[PDB]
Amino acid sequence: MEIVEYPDPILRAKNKRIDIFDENLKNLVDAMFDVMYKTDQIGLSAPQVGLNVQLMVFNPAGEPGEGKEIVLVNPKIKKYSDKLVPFDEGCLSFPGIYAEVVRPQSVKIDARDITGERFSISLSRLPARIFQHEYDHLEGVLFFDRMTDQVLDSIREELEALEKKYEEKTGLPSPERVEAR
Ligand SMILES: [Zn+2]
Ligand SMILES: [Zn+2]
Ligand SMILES: [Zn+2]
Ligand SMILES: [Zn+2]
Ligand SMILES: [Zn+2]
Ligand SMILES: [Zn+2]
Repeated sequence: MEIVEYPDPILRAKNKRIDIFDENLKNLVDAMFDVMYKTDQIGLSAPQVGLNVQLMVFNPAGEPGEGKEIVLVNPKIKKYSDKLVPFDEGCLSFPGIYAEVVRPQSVKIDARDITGERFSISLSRLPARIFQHEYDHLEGVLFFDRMTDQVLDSIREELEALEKKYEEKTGLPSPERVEAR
């Protein structure tokens, strides 16, 4: 298993809905969770680990045996709150890169469980924050897309280094460039 980093093209690709809720969705949830736990994370999307589909493992507690293990197959945020707030956000795709981002405080979500049953849920504080961050992933959106132009200008060299890293490691031109912004 591996975490895909920017600027890898799977992180921006279209993520396919899931339909076969079977032994293999489960296995995949399991292994996505353990990655989430191995990287001290509170949530983690399928594109991040190389697969381009509509899947999220989550636990608000962000900790082994604390909170609840929730899976969100095909999530869709049905409500974002008017109040929004700052936070020094980070991402497993941009290691070491942290900058400020504004996202709505609380969110209303629908999704399907590991059995494919349809539930709802609301969140606030850090869990709605980590949930929005992983939700953008499912949508080919990376958190700097959500940064003002001054905040982004602050991490610009750290992104170009990643870009450069992907070019060196794959022999291909970077699929996208933060200069484009
Ligand atoms: Zn591996
Ligand atoms: Zn396991
Ligand atoms: Zn922790
Ligand atoms: Zn993540
Ligand atoms: Zn991320
Ligand atoms: Zn440049």
